Amino acid sequence: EHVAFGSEDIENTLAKMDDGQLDGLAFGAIQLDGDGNILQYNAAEGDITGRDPKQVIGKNFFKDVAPCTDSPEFYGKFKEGVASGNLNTMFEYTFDYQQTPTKVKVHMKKALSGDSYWVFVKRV
Ligand SMILES: *C(=O)/C=C/c1ccc(O)cc1
Repeated sequence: EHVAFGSEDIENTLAKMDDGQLDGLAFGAIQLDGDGNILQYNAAEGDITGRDPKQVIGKNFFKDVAPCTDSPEFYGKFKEGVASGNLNTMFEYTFDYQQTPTKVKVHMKKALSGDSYWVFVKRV
């Protein structure tokens, strides 16, 4: 696919993509419901994090997959922006749960589809 991380209209462009098209992106992409359960998880993300994109669907991102993100600086921003319905935040973060610590840039943005929220990731 031909979509850049951080693009202004990213939520419109990604709405057309099934799992296979999402796997064509240059950056990691996760879709979460408002509780943090994983709805979609692409190949680029699995390459960064080590997780098997097929196995993490249905797991809770904050409680089980990514406890290092269960903090005010990541989960706190997510749950606030879900509550307001206007989630659009970008920040760097380090992933260090049972993995070599890996610093990334994270972009969380509310999707167009109902009860759906994007988490985009690239290496920094
Ligand atoms: C900290 O526990 C981060 C874990 C993590 C981040 C992103 C993923 O896609 C998977 C696990």
